[PDB]
Amino acid sequence: STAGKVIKCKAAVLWEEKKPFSIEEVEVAPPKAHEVRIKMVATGICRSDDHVVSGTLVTPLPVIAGHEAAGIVESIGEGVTTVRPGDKVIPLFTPQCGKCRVCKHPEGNFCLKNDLSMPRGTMQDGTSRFTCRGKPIHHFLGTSTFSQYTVVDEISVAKIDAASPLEKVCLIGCGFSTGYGSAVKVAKVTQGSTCAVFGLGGVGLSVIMGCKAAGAARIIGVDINKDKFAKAKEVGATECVNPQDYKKPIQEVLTEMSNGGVDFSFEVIGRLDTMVTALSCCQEAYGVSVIVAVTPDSQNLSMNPMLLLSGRTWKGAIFGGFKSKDSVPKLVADFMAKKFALDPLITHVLPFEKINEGFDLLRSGESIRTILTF
Ligand SMILES: [Zn+2]
Ligand SMILES: [Zn+2]
Repeated sequence: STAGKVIKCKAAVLWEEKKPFSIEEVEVAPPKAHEVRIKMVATGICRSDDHVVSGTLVTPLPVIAGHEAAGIVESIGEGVTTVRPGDKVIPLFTPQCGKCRVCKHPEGNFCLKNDLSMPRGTMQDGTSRFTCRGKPIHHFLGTSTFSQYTVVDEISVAKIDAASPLEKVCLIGCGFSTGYGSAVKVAKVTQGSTCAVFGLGGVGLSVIMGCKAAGAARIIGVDINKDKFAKAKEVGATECVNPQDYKKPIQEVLTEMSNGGVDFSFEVIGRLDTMVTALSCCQEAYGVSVIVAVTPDSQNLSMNPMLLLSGRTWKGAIFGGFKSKDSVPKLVADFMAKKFALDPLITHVLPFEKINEGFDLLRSGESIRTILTF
């Protein structure tokens, strides 16, 4: 009925930088070999999407953004073997080709087939399945979830539980998985340990949740906005510290509080200064500090390697260090198994068409996470 031919639908198009999203009638081309066409059900608004808008994250324009979502597969191309029409699916902004050195390496997940490093803004074959008035529209990280229908390469989609709430499990496409994974997979937080999370936004809450899952005894939440503390404690935070309430430097406060430094610290804001703070505040001989996010508009941090010589470990990851296709389904499984909540993160729900409004909520910071329903 719809398989095999072009689909006319609405999508959120960004024609230029620092411009609101324009709701356009686009033509989504059918999936070629090893491609999957998805009917979007719910997509989240992540800060990285806003980074496209502000030109911070350089990627080809015009483009259809979005990378945190879920939906239903309407059809598949010839060769697609991992998903079938009707399957609930979550697109992967970080691929899992399962062939490159990385996918084969037990510690890597940043698949070399990604479009993050050197953005092309296309499907794997270098072309686009998007057109708006005959004009071509770029893809975003091989996902482009800001559309009623999108087309992704097979390596960029994972089949999930056929009974999962897409309005909720979409956070596994990025937000939740990133924070949670940073604690559980990346940092590998241990029981009885003390953790310090910098930034209590959606991702910070996910990290906290990861620490709580890992059995941390103390989860010190750090943020200058007191309004984020209740949600924090609610998700696991044992304590909350607002740096503006202190005269002494924050690492000094965190060091003393942890009687010598924390076990694991995570920076989730993307701030160069707090990145060094987080690192310092963890015990000098065996602390681990995790970089969960870094703003695209590159700027170097200034740090003394002496902080590392004593024994500290500094490391970051993308998508919580999870191998996308293998992890996503399991994470949805663990959600369906009540192993963690997603609702504490979902703070606003808007119809897809009010996307701009959702971004206004983001920029104002009065939002933890907005979900656009189609
Ligand atoms: Zn994201
Ligand atoms: Zn790969």
